[PDB]
Amino acid sequence: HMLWSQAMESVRASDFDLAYADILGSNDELLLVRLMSRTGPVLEQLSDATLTHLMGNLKHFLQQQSFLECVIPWIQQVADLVLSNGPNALGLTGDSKKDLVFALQEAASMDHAQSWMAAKIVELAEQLRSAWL
Repeated sequence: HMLWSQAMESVRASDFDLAYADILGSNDELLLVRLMSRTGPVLEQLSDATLTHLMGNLKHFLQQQSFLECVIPWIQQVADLVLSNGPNALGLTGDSKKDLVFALQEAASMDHAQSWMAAKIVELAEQLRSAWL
């Protein structure tokens, strides 16, 4: 729990960027999902480098159908921020933008245990495609 305590210290200091950079830098999947569940979605409080690193993780979780109940509020925040602040709200690269939409599209066809999940994924895929593609 050493990394956990360190992350919680940064979280208490409202330094989400450092909590995420440290946890992401560890490549420990459990810690990342725990962190994500403990903090809000806090995409607005991350640097562009931290954000990019985190987005690769979210893309991977979509491709693997993992933790989607914990993950999908993060993609909701991507779409919320884009609607309210414009397409470059998160200043992601054009490739990351395209990859996230593609990963959402692919996740839409998976057999989800949650009856509402595929519809939520399709709605988000369509909002982000509209805003970016």
